[PDB]
Amino acid sequence: VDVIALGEPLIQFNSFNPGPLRFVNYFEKHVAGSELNFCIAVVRNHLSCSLIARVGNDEFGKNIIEYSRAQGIDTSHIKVDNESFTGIYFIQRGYPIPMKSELVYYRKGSAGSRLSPEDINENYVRNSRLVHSTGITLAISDNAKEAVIKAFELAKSRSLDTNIRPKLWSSLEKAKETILSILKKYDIEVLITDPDDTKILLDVTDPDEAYRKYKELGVKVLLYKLGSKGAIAYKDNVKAFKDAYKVPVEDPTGAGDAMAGTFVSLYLQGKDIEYSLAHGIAASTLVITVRGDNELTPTLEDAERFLNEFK
Amino acid sequence: VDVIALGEPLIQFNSFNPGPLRFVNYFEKHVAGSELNFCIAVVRNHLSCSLIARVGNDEFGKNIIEYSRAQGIDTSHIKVDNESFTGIYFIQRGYPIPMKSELVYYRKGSAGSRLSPEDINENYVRNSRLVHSTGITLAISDNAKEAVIKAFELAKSRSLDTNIRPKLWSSLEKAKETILSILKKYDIEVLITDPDDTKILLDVTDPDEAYRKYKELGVKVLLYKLGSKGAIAYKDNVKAFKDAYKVPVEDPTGAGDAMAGTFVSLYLQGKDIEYSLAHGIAASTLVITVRGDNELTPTLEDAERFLNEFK
Amino acid sequence: VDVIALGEPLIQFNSFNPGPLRFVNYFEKHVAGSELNFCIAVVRNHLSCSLIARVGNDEFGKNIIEYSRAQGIDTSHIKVDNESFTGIYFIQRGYPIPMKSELVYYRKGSAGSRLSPEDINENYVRNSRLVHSTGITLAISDNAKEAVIKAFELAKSRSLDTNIRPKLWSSLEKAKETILSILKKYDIEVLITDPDDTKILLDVTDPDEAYRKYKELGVKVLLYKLGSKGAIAYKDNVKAFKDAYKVPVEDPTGAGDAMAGTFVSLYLQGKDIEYSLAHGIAASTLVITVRGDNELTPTLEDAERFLNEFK
Amino acid sequence: VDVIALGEPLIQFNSFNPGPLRFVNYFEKHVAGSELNFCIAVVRNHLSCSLIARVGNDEFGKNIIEYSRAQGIDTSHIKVDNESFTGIYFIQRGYPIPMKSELVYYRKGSAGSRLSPEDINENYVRNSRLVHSTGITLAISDNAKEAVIKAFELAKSRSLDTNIRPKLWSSLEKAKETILSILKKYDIEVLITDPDDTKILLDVTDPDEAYRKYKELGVKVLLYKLGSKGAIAYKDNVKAFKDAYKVPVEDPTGAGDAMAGTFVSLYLQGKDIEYSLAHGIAASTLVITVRGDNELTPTLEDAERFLNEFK
Amino acid sequence: VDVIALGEPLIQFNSFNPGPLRFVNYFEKHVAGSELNFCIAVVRNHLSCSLIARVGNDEFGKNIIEYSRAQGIDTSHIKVDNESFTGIYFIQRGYPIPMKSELVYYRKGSAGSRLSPEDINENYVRNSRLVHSTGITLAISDNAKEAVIKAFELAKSRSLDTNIRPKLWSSLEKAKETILSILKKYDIEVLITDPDDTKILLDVTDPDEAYRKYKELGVKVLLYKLGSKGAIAYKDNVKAFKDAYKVPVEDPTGAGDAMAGTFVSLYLQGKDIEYSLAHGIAASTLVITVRGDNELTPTLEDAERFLNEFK
Amino acid sequence: VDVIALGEPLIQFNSFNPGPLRFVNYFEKHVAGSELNFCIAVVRNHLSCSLIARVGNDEFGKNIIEYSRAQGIDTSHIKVDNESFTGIYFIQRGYPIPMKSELVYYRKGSAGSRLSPEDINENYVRNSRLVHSTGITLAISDNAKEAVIKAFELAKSRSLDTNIRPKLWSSLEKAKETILSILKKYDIEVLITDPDDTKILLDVTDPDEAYRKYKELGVKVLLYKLGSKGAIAYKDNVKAFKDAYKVPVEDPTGAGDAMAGTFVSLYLQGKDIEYSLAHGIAASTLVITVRGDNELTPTLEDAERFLNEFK
Repeated sequence: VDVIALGEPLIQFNSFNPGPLRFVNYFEKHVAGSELNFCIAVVRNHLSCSLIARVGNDEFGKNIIEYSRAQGIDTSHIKVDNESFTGIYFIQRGYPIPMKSELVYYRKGSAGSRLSPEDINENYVRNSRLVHSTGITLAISDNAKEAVIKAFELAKSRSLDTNIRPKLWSSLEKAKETILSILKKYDIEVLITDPDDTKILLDVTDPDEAYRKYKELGVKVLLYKLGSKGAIAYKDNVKAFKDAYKVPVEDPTGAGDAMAGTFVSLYLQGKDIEYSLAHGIAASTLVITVRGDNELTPTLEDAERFLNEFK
Repeated sequence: VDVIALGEPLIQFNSFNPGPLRFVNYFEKHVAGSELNFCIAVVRNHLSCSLIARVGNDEFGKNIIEYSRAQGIDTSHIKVDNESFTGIYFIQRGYPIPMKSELVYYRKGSAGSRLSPEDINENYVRNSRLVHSTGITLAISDNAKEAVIKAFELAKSRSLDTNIRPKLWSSLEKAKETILSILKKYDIEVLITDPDDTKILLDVTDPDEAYRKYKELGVKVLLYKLGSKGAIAYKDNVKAFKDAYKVPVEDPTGAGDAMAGTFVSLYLQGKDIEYSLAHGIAASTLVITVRGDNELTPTLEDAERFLNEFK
Repeated sequence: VDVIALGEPLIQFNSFNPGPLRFVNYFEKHVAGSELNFCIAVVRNHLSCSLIARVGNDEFGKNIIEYSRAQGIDTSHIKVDNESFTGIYFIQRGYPIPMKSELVYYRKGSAGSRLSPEDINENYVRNSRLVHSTGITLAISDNAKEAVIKAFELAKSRSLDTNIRPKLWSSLEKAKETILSILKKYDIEVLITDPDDTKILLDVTDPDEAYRKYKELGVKVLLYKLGSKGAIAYKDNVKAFKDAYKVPVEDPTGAGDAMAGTFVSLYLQGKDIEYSLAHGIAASTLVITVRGDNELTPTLEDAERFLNEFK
Repeated sequence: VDVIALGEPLIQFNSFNPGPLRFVNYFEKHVAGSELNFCIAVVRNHLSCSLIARVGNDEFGKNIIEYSRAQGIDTSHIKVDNESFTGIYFIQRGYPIPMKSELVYYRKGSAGSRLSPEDINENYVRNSRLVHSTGITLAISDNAKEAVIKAFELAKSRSLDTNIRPKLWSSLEKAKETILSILKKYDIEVLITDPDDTKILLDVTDPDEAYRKYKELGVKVLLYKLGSKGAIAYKDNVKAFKDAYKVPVEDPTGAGDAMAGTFVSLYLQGKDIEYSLAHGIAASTLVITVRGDNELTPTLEDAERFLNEFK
Repeated sequence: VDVIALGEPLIQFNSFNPGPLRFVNYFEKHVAGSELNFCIAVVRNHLSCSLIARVGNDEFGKNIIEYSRAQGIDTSHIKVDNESFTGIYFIQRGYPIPMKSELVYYRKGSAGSRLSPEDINENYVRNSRLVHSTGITLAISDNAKEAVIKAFELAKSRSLDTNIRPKLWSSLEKAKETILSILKKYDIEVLITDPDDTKILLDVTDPDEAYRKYKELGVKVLLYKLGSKGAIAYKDNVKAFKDAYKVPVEDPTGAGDAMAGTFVSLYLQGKDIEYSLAHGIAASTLVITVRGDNELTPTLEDAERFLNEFK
Repeated sequence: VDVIALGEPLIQFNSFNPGPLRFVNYFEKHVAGSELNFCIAVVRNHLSCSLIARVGNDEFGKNIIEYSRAQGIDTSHIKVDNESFTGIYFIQRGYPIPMKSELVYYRKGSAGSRLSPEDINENYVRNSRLVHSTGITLAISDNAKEAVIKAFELAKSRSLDTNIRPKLWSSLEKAKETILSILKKYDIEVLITDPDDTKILLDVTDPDEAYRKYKELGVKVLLYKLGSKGAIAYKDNVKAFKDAYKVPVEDPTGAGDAMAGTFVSLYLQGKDIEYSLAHGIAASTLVITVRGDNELTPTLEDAERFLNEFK
């Protein structure tokens, strides 16, 4: 496989309409989770991609496997764990901030949080081009963190999305120490991050200065996500910026994962960072127009149509 | 009780999609009515609020009372009237004017229209901090109008939303004479109005001139709603303006009630007009994004988050 | 025209699910009204049919005329009345009695209740083969009852469905008096009734005895509805019985009208009572399987298929 | 308050259609939980009823409080616990057994499982007529079990539903020991149970013999639920049996709680066990016709209509 | 009749949400077809309009005739053809280009494609004021194209919408040849077109130059659609421009037909090009806010309201 | 592979509610087609199953392949054909025959109809345990028929479901001659049929006599479907019968495919005809309770639970 990702796939329940969850009567089910969304983007851009994860021995774990198979993700290393349940979350949409979403997790002690070094096979990982994980996987348990540290030991090249979700950590100081340890121990081929995470990790906001400090930490390429203001990619002395597009927002959840998987998979195929960035932006624009996170992540050719035709 | 509101609560039937009602196949039920929406906003800002009203002895009247109880409204004075039915209305959305709604009422001779001076106990009304009603209550019947005049005599302080709904009156001249008469008779702590109503009452639309005239009529605080152009509040020699926010409109119905009840309730607890105004606009912004009038009216704390975070 | 029916067409709102209306959140709209449902069955059996009625100058009245025109009913005598509104009703399904429907009307002083003798043209009525109405039209106002009396005086032949809805009458004695009076003044070529109505009109429930007593009042054909125990038709001392079919009941409202319009239009065309009865039973069976009253009313050829194939 | 119940209220998510959850795209939200359903039945039969429970400081906990308030349950002793989350469950309907349901819980370490003796106020409990709880509350944590043991120490009279849900216990032997300890320590005024539980607790099936053995344990009245075969009530030398009714089943979850709360609240008002049983059966018939557990639980008067009119 | 249109009416299936069709689970049905949409606008502006077409002897063909009859279109020349089926299409919305729709047709060899010169009666056509068709009808088969040629030879006056749908033609050259040929043979009183079609037909996109070239081909009035930049109408060296309104786009399909039918029916009635253009813009604005093509097409009086009140 | 099936997979559009399609507004999409449904049942009983088929190069063809992959079907021989489209059909439910469905096809000249002998590789087919097809595949085109005859020559063993769909054939005589010719040419391990087909093929309906005749034709096991009267299986001198279960019917479409694929797959793995039959009926019972054909086809273990528990 070209790309191996480590994480916890989840079931997402989205309210049918905006508003506090206590007034929501209906919920639509989607398959999501940060690294799963990312894998969908990698496979849409025509690389093979394997998710290493656990699911519970239950309907929702089967849902995750079948969905992933349907979408062309290698599912051989999604292990069923009879010892716990498949994690899920709910999205509260547009309240109290319109066009934004808030996640309510039911995932503590889930089968996905039991991901562990035992699941990481030396030979398997060495025969891939790139290993990806995120700060979510580093947060969910000590053994998921140690799975990432092992997989990153064995990898030929690594990507990391900082993705700090404060609800998943005991403190921001714990998040910071955990993530910086990773950056200090390993070279990172593509780091994906944003102003909020970078303020916690480096205490800087300016993207030019963020790249200078991340580069010191061993990062080669930085994808710096600015949301409604676009995104910036850095590599060596190239800086590429691409503005966001205006579209009606249904749910922005997972937009960042679509952008990151698209960017990384194109970068891996030898596309330059300007092309990979513009495609990451096309992908993150399409997925926000619907409740689900990854159904609208474009293939390479569809993102090229979007880029040539939409304004 | 902090606030007493007098009015006719109603069941609202909202079209599932925009267009002329003859093409609408599905309707979503909401509990609404202008003073009910107002009371929901009062209790969201942490004041006690009692609605004095009648409902029919039917499922829709039980719906109104249970929903109000759920939301922390004091329902001790919503009385069940066996002689008549609970009034309802339908909303036609987006036709012939996009992003606007038209109401089709089935409330002639309803239970709520039977609200009368006998429902207004002198000691109960004296033991409240403020009494609120609207031009809709002044229109629904002569006895409901007299209930309002009686409650206003008895109140420590008063608020009035002029809310002229031409379909509820025999003529605009009648509307004008009825509301002007109430304004001349009483000091009004907070008057809520808009250009359309003020053109009828005062033959002016310029906000500064409307304030000048309402002030001589004994209005202390004026809230002047300009819809997509925002809103203005005046008190003494101070004027606050906040513009509207751009959000996708599902249904604006009840948005002025969310603004009024939020403004009045915060003003009553000592907040300045700028704060009460900005929270008013936040409340009105949230509710227009969904079908239904009051589910998304924010608490004081949620409206602060909205004002701090939404751009 | 072959058949003229006099009545008040209405908009019906159905819940999706059983239960008390205060817990129902969504309603589905259907065009209905007992005589409108009857006319749909007449035209499905290939006779021309004109409904004499009023509707309001409002979207629901336009919905009724457009819907009737869609289904082949002559709408040239459905009058728009700008002085009042189109009546409507809600159905509460399965509570507190499973598989039974209860109607909640908003029709008082409606446009339809203003049907009057002025709306009945002597020449137009004398040119039809048969005039039909029901005890609902007799109940809605004194002027509607007078419209029926006038149309029956002019008619070549008549049909009447007793359809006593106690909620529509000041007393059962009033319903009894009014319906008996029509039976004493006119020959009735087809009377449609049931044990509940007949117990009121005659103090009889036994079908054979009901025929004898109605035949003594000048009724030629009796159609006697036994719901889940089938129906029986009588003409000239000959009885025809057809058993009901077992299907899941979604909503029985209007199933009698489908049966009546089907039976009468076939009878008028020269079909025997056995054939017309079996077709009426087919029509009632299909209608009760869905929430609408008349969309599933079969054409003559589809009812023959039902009878030849369904068991 | 007449009745105090101890338990964990929950949010229920029901699939819109039958089938394995991995193929379900939509879920409808209801407020449920065994003792909450029971309280709804008590309040419908006109006794006051207090639920002692915890909910999390989250949208779903608020939902539970507001719903309960709407329905007339005393909510003063539903405590918000900021330390954990409100439990929820999903219902898989009609697969692999048609017309049956299976529950998938997300409730471990929930705020409801933290119910504890500290929540049980000596004075409060002594001033009620009856304390109810179930084998579910005894299973969810050691401290919820000790809350029940304390509340049962202080009670004037007690009801217990055995309700053994094997998924909630480490073994059936643990369930048996826990429940029998309760029966051995305390007199039980009404025990509610069924063949499955009684086989675990007493190793008997025959209901006549079940009553003989339960009576030895201090039980006064036994309600013995037989599902599709009806139910039996025993008191002293009275045995009452009432057959089930045939209705279309949408979801039987909570039917047993409707029957138990109805039975117990009527028994408390001095109705004999034949009347209380027939009403329990009417209540359990209505709730199975819809997805939710308690919206259709009848009041006393509605259950009397059902009993006199339905067959 | 005032207006005769020749075309193929169709059933449209819309997804609820953006995205590729393979992830859409629910489709909403609408009756549509470019000339049917045009006829609805003609009748909304109070002229009589007859659609000459074929449909299949199937439920979808009956849906088309009943729907057309509901809306006031003369359906006497919508022929049922038992040799083939009613054509349909699906719309894929917002993917890969947000706010754009793509049609997926199932119409090959349909009943509608068998429209032929035999269906065109000399006397009937000579009795109308104007005949309309589009480049879609020219594309569907050689016999449909010959039907248009015959109707145009007989017509008192003509309207044509170029509406080039490349998927319906063997080549763009074929579309160009066929449409130019019609323009060379006949005077056209109203040509409706846009920059994409005009670039093909004339190698011009500039509106003023388009008018000059079309005027040289015998076109009297040019209506030139610029989508989000408005529309322009030309007659006798006079230009009228009307800017578009900003509304959320649900589905633009058929918005051109609403504009064209509205513009042409007003023009025919003696309205000037400025008034007819502003009304056409009102009609297109309303249609694009919903999934259907023609339900929101306004009457003349509602379009005047839109123009006087909407900003 | 254990089983190879030859056929045309299709997209099914199921009406959201019963009735004539002209009144249906919403359609739910399912992936179906008789041999696809069959293959789902094979892989649910733990045998590998490959479908040989063509789909179009369109969204609906990608839908079919992804869904099949999700469900564990080997999709290596579902080939994408750019020359044509993926066939679809609509289901009209409950009209004119309650609890039955009618299919309206849009599949003439589809990609799937282009299945041909060139798709059938001799070595691939020889390396499977059994080949299955149906009378539908024999009907869709001459080349698809020849694909089946070629695959059957090559197979180690064969199964055939006669499945005569009169709408897919030029005459019943053609159906008869085509299927009889296949039966005379080949031994058939399992023939699945029913009275309607057997009356056409053999001019008998008596199950024992049908077995006698099919046995001389070289059929080893006969599965004879009697619908609501259950089903019979025969092998040698043994006959098993299982009656149907009473469940609410949503859509019976595909129920015979669930039965056939379940029976064949269990029979192939050594289960006796009683076991294969009872599991067949369980599968068919589950699927008729929902719209959609194959989602509720049980695994071997779930069907055992059904047989052990459902009464």
